Amino acid sequence: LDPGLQPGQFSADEAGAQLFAQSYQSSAEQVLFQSVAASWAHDTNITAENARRQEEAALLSQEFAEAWGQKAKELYEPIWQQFTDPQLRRIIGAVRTLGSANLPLAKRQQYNALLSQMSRIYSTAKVCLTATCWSLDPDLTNILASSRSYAMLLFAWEGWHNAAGIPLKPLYEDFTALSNEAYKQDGFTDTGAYWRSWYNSPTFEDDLEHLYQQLEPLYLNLHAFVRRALHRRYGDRYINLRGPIPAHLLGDMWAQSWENIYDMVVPFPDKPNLDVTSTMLQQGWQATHMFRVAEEFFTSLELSPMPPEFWEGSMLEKPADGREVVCHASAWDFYNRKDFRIKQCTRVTMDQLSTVHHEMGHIQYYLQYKDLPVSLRRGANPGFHEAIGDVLALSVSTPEHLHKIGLLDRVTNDTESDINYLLKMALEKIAFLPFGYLVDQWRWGVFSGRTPPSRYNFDWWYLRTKYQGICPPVTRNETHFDAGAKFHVPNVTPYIRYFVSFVLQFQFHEALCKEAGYEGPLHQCDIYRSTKAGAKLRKVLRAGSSRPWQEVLKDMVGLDALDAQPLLKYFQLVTQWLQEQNQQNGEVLGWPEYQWHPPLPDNYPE
Ligand SMILES: *[C@@H]1O[C@H](CO[C@@H]2O[C@@H](C)[C@@H](O)[C@@H](O)[C@@H]2O)[C@@H](O[C@@H]2O[C@H](CO)[C@@H](O[C@@H]3O[C@H](CO)[C@@H](O)[C@H](O)[C@@H]3O)[C@H](O)[C@H]2NC(C)=O)[C@H](O)[C@H]1NC(C)=O
Ligand SMILES: CCCC[C@H](N[C@@H](CCc1ccccc1)C(=O)O)C(=O)N[C@@H](Cc1c[nH]c2ccccc12)C(=O)O
Ligand SMILES: *[C@@H]1O[C@H](CO)[C@@H](O[C@@H]2O[C@H](CO)[C@@H](O)[C@H](O)[C@H]2NC(C)=O)[C@H](O)[C@H]1NC(C)=O
Ligand SMILES: *[C@@H]1O[C@H](CO[C@@H]2O[C@@H](C)[C@@H](O)[C@@H](O)[C@@H]2O)[C@@H](O)[C@H](O)[C@H]1NC(C)=O
Ligand SMILES: [Cl-]
Ligand SMILES: [Mg+2]
Ligand SMILES: [Zn+2]
Repeated sequence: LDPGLQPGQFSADEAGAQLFAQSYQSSAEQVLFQSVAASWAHDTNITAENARRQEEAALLSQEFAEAWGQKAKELYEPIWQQFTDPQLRRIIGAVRTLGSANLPLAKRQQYNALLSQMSRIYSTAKVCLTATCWSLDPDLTNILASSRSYAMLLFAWEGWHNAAGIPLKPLYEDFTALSNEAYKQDGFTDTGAYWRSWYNSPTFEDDLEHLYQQLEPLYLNLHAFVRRALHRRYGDRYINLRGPIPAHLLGDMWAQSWENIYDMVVPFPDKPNLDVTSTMLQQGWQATHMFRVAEEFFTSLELSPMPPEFWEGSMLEKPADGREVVCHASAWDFYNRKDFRIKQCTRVTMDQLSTVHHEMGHIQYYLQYKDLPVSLRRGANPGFHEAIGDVLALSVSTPEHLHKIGLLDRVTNDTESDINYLLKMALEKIAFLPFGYLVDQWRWGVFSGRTPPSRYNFDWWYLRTKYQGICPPVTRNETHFDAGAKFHVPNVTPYIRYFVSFVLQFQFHEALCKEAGYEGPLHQCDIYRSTKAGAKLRKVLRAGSSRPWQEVLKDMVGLDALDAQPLLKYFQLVTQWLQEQNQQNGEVLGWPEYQWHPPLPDNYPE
């Protein structure tokens, strides 16, 4: 470790811990920057030489975390929990958590190599037909989204899950063992326990289950309504009106957002078309425009614009040279208080416009708390970070706002239009809830040992059927590793944050609309240009993790806990409507024929 990066000596009292944290921040910013930079060089230009540089940067970070983690223990183990400065208690608590730095050198290198190899496998996988080969983004994504051929959709779904999942399984087994070994030395029973501890709630899993119980009826009714719509297009042979939906027919590779099948379920097509993708294309929208439109919403709230370093450094389009990239959208903080970037293979679609807002929500957070101690530069909890951009997109998606930005010529305020809009939003927000919930249930079982490698896929599809009510369109077995075909698994990114975010964003929305002075239906609110709403939001963003999220939340929404009532209130109209339609259509809610799988096409795969 560079001598300038090594910890000195500090008094074993709170006054010395303050200087300890100051010296830590100075050195930590340099170690974080070089690490994030090396990750950026790889993810924007996947080469072996850049992967090698990234693994060495990870080794340096582990060396740094070991020297400062063990110094923080030696000096402050019996007294840090009693410090008067609460932000300083949080800094020390983070520094003394070594994570992968608890591993011996050899296993550190194994650990860093696995993460690198797993990331490279996921982002370089292809579905070859043998020279012609399709990538996940854009090729397979567009097939899942715009194709209505059961066989073509099946080819892409099966192709992707086989190409990405199968080679990942042996690596994911080794990573899980090393991850658990590392965090067991921090005092956690397994890695999942460490991940859950970020929410500082002894009742976390019970609170999540109680939230999902309130939301499940909404998903069940949407599920039955969409399944009926698919049955009218695909027939009785490929859709079982009392069974799960084949997982490749919902517009998305993971059946996690159903927006792409809106055209098949829109109840009142005579009303304005809320899918403005065709208009964006007709008008000539490009990537940089989508980001400028997103930025302009943020500045309308008196939040910060994107700095020059963002526009000069960001990758907002898939490179057209001979570069392999990680196309999965992401927002980057380089921890130097200057460089902030988004990496996204942006496509001109309505859903991609929301993704742009989601990612810029991260950047805005980074910009607002960049002056806090490096350890406090994160969300109050990870769900907060995932909710910022989505709250703004809830206003952007309103028919009235789409009209203002020239994407919707006719604006109507009638009940039929309300149902159209709320159904479209439900295809995106309600359909996701089961998936956002189940991913880390699977990963928690893997970390705990409940789910050994011999049951990776068995338990994955138990949960997919249990919560989402979908089924694989081809037979699967334990050679397949379908969980690994989802970006966040090989990239080791927790997922429960997204379930928290989809509930939280409606709490934020309700509070910001109240703050803005809006007194109409919650789903028609648009906080555009509300400096008051911006001031309330800014207060959350500038807090970082300096304060417990329960208190940050109460200051914002008046409640110190996640609550599903705002989401239910947002959707009340279409919730009632979907129940009426399903009753009138004699639908069966749920999938009692849980064992059913669709047959294979007669001409498959040829
Ligand atoms: C779309 O339209 C709804 C409904 O509008 C209402 O019903 C129509 C059939 C007409 O009779 C309209 O004249 C009538 O307003 C709008 O929601 C409504 O917004 C108004 C404010 O613009 C609300 O009135 C306020 O209500 C609060 C109490 O909540 C009072 O304190 C205020 O003094 C004021 O009266 C009204 O409650 C609200 N109605 C419902 C059912 O939510 C909606 O704003 C509109 N959408 C857009 C984008 O304009
Ligand atoms: C909308 C943002 C998509 C990209 C995002 N990308 C991640 C980068 C993660 C990362 C961490 C560390 C290192 C590298 C990468 C992010 O920004 O959080 C993402 O993954 N969203 C989720 C859920 C979701 C939100 N809104 C939706 C709307 C519809 C459907 C799903 C979701 C998903 O798509 O599964
Ligand atoms: C992708 O990364 C590689 C490094 O792995 C870059 O290649 C280097 O380019 C510089 C200048 O062009 C040369 O001096 C080095 O010798 C190259 N190294 C290797 C290993 O080839 C490459 O330029 C990067 N590509 C992009 C588009 O940034
Ligand atoms: C796992 O399955 C692989 C692919 O074939 C699968 O099983 C056959 C019977 C068909 O149902 C087909 O649609 C499926 O995709 C096999 O190649 C592989 O041998 C299987 N692995 C084990 C361990 O049996
Ligand atoms: Cl999380
Ligand atoms: Mg779409
Ligand atoms: Zn995010």
